[PDB]
Amino acid sequence: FTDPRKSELYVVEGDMFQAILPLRGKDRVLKNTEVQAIITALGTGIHDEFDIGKLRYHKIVLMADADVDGQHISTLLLTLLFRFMRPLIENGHVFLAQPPLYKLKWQRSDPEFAYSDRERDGLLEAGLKAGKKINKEDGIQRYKGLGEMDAKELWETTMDPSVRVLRQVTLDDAAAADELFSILM
Amino acid sequence: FTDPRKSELYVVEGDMFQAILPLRGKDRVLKNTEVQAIITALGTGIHDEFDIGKLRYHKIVLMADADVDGQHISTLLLTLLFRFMRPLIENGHVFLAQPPLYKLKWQRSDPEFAYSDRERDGLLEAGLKAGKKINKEDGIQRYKGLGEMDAKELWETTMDPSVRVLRQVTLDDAAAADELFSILM
Repeated sequence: FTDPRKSELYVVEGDMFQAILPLRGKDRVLKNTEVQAIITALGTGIHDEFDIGKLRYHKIVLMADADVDGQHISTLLLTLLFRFMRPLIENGHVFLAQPPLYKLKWQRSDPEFAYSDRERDGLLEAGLKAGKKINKEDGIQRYKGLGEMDAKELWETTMDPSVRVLRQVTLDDAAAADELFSILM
Repeated sequence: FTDPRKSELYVVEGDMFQAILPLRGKDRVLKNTEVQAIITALGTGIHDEFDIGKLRYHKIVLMADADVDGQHISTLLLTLLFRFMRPLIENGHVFLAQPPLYKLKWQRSDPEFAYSDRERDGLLEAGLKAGKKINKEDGIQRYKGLGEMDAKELWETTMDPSVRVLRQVTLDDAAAADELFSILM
């Protein structure tokens, strides 16, 4: 069930087998217990001892808010991977999970989630023109932050491989993270 | 969201913030990357360096099949905790999650799950006598194993703090695990 090439490690930056590990907003970070856990859990070793052979997770999905802070941890973790386990990025293992930004509370249909303003307006338009009703004042929840949503509206919405919205991290993507980290010094 | 006293570490023995880490069926185990990850992730250190102060998870829930193997890993992990991090057990942090054993596929009502034969017969009886219909041949799924069920029928069913069925591990409970491990040698 939890075989290496059939499992994923999610890194929920707070502050199908899917493992979940947290990382909170905080270069001796390699000694932060949460980082060591994420690093240990990947099983590939680090720096010169990096061994793609011992990777235990097919996918490494990073989950945070692209609306808060500056992903100071999504840019902090990314740099860590880039200059300690870069092959994980190069071979396309790293990813970003976009949490839902909206919950359309249809009056009598299972709610729907939109991950972009555009998807909202279209889903609203689709639902309405399709005979679905929705309260005009508190019908559309604007998730400020993440996690503060609801377990299962966090699962069905971001862990569900079908409905989830994933965007792979490219070496270019990781390079910027590294620069921004450097510049934030 | 993921604060130490408000988060849990689930250990899914394969082969509210909830982190998930796997452990597969396999005393130098402390060098097994999955064990080191679980051990690192708890952040308390081990043996003489054990520090309840640095525990990062309020609850440590172990999830496996009480119908397969002999929880050779649930008895292996338990012993590890008992003789390397015993205070985690003593202070009532360890737990066992019982996966559902049955899925009552009601004809037109959200399915129901039973964790014991008794709960099955009663739910069936309740649903029927309540005007709900169910196919007599393939209406009641008998989960052989776990995980092979369905993501969200694994979540809503075992991660959901409301509906989940947890049973705390007592020092007595852990002592047996230790003996059985010893005897299995």
